[PDB]
Amino acid sequence: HMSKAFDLVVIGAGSGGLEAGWNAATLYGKRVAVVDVQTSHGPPFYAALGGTCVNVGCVPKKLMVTGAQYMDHLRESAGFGWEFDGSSVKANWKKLIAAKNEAVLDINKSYEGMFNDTEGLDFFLGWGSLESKNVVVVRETADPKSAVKERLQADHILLATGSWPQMPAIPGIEHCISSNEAFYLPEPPRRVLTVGGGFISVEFAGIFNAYKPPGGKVTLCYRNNLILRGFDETIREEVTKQLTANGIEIMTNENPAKVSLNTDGSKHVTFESGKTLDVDVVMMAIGRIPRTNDLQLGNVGVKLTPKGGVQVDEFSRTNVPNIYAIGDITDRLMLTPVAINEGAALVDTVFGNKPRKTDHTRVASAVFSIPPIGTCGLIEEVAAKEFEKVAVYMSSFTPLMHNISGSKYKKFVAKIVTNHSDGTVLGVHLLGDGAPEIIQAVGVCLRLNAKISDFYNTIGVHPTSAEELCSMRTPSYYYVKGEKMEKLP
Amino acid sequence: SKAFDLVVIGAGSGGLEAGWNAATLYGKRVAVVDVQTSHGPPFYAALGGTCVNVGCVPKKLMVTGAQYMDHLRESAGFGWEFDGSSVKANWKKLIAAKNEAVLDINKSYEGMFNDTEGLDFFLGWGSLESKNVVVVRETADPKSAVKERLQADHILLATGSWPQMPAIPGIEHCISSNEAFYLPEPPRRVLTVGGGFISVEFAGIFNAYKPPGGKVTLCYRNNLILRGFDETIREEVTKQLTANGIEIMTNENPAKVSLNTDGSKHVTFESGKTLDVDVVMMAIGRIPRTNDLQLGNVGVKLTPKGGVQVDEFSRTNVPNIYAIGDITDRLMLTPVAINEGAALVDTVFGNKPRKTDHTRVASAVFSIPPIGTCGLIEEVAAKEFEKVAVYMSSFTPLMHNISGSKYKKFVAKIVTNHSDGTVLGVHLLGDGAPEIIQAVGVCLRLNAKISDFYNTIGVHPTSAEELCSMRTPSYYYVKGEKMEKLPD
Ligand SMILES: Cc1cc2nc3c(=O)[nH]c(=O)nc-3n(C[C@H](O)[C@H](O)[C@H](O)COP(=O)(O)OP(=O)(O)OC[C@H]3O[C@@H](n4cnc5c(N)ncnc54)[C@H](O)[C@@H]3O)c2cc1C
Ligand SMILES: Cc1cc2nc3c(=O)[nH]c(=O)nc-3n(C[C@H](O)[C@H](O)[C@H](O)COP(=O)(O)OP(=O)(O)OC[C@H]3O[C@@H](n4cnc5c(N)ncnc54)[C@H](O)[C@@H]3O)c2cc1C
Ligand SMILES: Cc1nccn1Cc1cccc(C#N)c1
Ligand SMILES: Cc1nccn1Cc1cccc(C#N)c1
Ligand SMILES: [Br-]
Ligand SMILES: [Br-]
Repeated sequence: HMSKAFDLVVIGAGSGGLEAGWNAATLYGKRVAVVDVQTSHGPPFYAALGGTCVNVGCVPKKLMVTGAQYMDHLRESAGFGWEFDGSSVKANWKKLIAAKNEAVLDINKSYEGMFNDTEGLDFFLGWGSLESKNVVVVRETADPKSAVKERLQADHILLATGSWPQMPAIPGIEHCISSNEAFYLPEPPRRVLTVGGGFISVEFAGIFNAYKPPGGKVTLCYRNNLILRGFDETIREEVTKQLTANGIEIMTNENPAKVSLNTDGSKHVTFESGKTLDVDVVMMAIGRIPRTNDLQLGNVGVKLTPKGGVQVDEFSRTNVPNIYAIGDITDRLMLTPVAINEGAALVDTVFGNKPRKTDHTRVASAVFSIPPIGTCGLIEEVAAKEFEKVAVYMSSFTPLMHNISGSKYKKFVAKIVTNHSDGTVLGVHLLGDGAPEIIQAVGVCLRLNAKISDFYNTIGVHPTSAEELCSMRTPSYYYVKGEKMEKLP
Repeated sequence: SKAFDLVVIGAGSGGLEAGWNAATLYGKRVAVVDVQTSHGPPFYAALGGTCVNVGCVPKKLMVTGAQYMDHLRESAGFGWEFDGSSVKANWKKLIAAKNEAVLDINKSYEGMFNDTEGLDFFLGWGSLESKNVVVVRETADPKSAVKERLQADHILLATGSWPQMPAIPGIEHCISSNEAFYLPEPPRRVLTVGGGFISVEFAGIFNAYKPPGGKVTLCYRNNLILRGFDETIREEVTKQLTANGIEIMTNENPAKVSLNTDGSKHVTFESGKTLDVDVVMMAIGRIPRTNDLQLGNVGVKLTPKGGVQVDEFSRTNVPNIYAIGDITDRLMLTPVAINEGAALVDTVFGNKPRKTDHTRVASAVFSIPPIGTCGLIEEVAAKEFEKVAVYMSSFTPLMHNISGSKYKKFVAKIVTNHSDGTVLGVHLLGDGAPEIIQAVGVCLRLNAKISDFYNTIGVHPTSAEELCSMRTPSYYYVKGEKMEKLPD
């Protein structure tokens, strides 16, 4: 065995790394190697070829939220005349997980097939780390003493290893799981606590709520007062109400202090407040941290931020020329389309003679809660710190179809935040069925510096929820040098 | 006799927007005439208009109901189990919930008239007596008892449209969409006549609520349904309706209808083919509602097609008389009528000349699955521009490989002026298409280019992100001719 040489070696065959590698090989004719620890989804390492989104992320969770939405569909169908034997209804979690596994594995195999097929784009199985500025070592395990499978020479090295769930250091943490294990639970839990106020905790609470066996209960806890920090506050409050209305118990200002096993093997959670809760599963979803430990970055001196991500400039360059980093390892916006964008921009800059930096502002994103969130741009309290005068246009109402369906608690919320001095739309925030689909073209609008008049001048599609975005002409309230008020002074 | 700044004939989408804005924004004195205070037989449309009473609002509720036939079947792929043989669709419950929702809107409009200054509602049939006088009568008969005489500085004609019925023997044994909203029972066998959105939408509604053994047939006199929409989507929606059990009869047209002894209908087509159905719903067109207005009393000119002729500011040939909405026989959409009404009042009663933009109007078809579209289809663009590019994406989404509805291909197409990348049209087929397309309408008002779409970061996982992933044209039109690659 001799070492192999490449123009670019990518560590991590995920959302950003695969985009960069495919583009460098097929668009610019470079010789590319990509390293990942596993060729298909699941234990032991959960992520695999395709990345976190494909294997234990956006793709399987969206399939599972879609399955969970049928609990609402079956019940809501009666208002429209549908009759069937309600007593016969069962939610078969094993079938859902098996269908999901097959879909994910099909993607694994297609990525595998393209590496087999594509000239100058090679896959290597193992753990990648940095030996020197131009050599990536591939070992059998994360342990730097494990056996060497390959040495990959590289003119350019891309770090794209993603992130990993954070687990708090509490007694009994070994009795708890993360989202990785949640995707493979043999049976749906009767009682489950999801710990965290972020999108992963909220989304899984909705999944477990639909598939729980008879007499089950889903509890979400969050250590601060209101879940979903960073999202629009009206939407944060409404999502809490609508989760509660669908049977999920939301414990705010509460945080686990320890977990122990009852004699029957269930989990006994004690909170810092002294409250207790018995559940069958505790899922920790308190945050995700960049995966830097195994790369041996000390060997070449790549600088990390205080937070722990790889430090990068606007062009994804580390402090070592010829070493770059994109995606969750940079510990900024942890979204699959941002990682892909960064990968494509980096490759255009390095090999394409067309420099380009990713725009991290006005990125549209979604939460697949039930019902879901779609958002793009600034929340109003952030905008009020940066702009002298901010206007907020707001529409909130239960749609007519949900006055027939029985789900009257399902208010649709649409909000537009503007710089009132010139009308520029600073942000759009949506809650309700369809919000993730509605918000995509809003992202294009904000990239084009749309003003509130551009929205209002556009003729609505009727009847839709989206048309509310094009029917708002008068602010609901304002911020004036940071101060909220119904009217301008 | 009573004096008014504005009299509106027709309390519909456009007429209510115009009257409400004239009163509450400019302080004018406004009278609005309609023939019925709430929905249903005998005149169907009523206070609120066609959309509220027998149009967008109830049909959307009914399409939503029909979608549950798909949801119940598709839930199984995600692990949901229940007694399939116990499922039945209760049409009477559907119609009853729809009726209550519409009536609530009627009452709501009633209270708004009662609560607003300078805004009065009059029940009955309005027609022009003289250039500044509107008469309200008991029936559509111009000899029926006069109820009011309204003198007006300004007159707005906003009476909408009405279903077109072909002149064939037995047309009297057919219904229109008006009656379809009130059928006592869901038809077991039904023929919907027409290729347009109303026929296609009701075909999906009847297909879900039909009793056991039932069958929906849609017929259309030409070769491919949904003329005026994207051709790829026309073919795809044809395929997906067929996959859900609807029979599409193209190049067929009823020649006569006769009554069977059991109450069903015997349809004979021009081709000689025959079909027995319980209901024949004619949905071949809608025509401007001009006949009861006595436009000859004042000389309001019509177009050859029967619309009231208007300029870009909604003015007729008679000074002080205006027309908006379906009566002008242009884009027959509720939000266009609302836009026209508002522009009119801003022009007349404010220092604000304003004309409605009828290009790049987003719209939808609530077929199952639905369509969302905005701007030009490629063969219309190919006549207006020397170089046109078409970007195309078409696949079955992952969820429908699991649901079992593998026929549900999502289609996304972007049409550009290839000379400068300007987006001319966007056309979508699939779950969510009407919601996705709304902000595309805003994009086209910022002269968005194809590069503006693909340089935008996607929201993942969605169908909509497909619009931000298309870099390379699938094919072109050059000087009007379709070709896979460019000449240069
Ligand atoms: C439960 C969940 C749901 C999510 N839902 C969404 C959503 O709806 N939308 C969205 O936009 N984002 C979502 N995300 C976020 C998205 O998954 C990430 O932002 C994205 O995958 C990050 O891409 P990346 O290229 O940084 O890394 P990843 O896609 O994580 O790829 C990194 C890869 O590196 C491999 N690797 C790690 N260390 C090594 C090593 N030393 N050697 C070799 N290989 C290594 C891993 O096996 C992995 O395959 C979700 C995340 C989670 C956890
Ligand atoms: C089945 C169906 C579905 C539709 N779905 C949609 C959809 O999803 N989206 C969409 O945008 N559009 C839809 N439309 C079209 C929409 O309904 C019309 O474009 C819109 O209602 C027209 O508004 P308008 O102001 O011209 O008149 P209308 O809203 O039709 O109002 C006309 C009113 O005038 C009254 N009137 C008539 N003659 C007289 C008279 N002589 N005196 C007094 N009053 C009179 C009538 O009672 C009626 O209330 C649909 C139409 C139909 C038939
Ligand atoms: C098919 C495709 N177009 C864009 C990205 N990809 C994904 C892909 C698949 C296999 C290897 C790589 C790398 N490296 C990337
Ligand atoms: C409240 C409202 N804003 C816009 C339209 N409308 C509806 C409405 C109701 C009753 C009378 C009229 C008139 N004329 C209009
Ligand atoms: Br199960
Ligand atoms: Br045709």
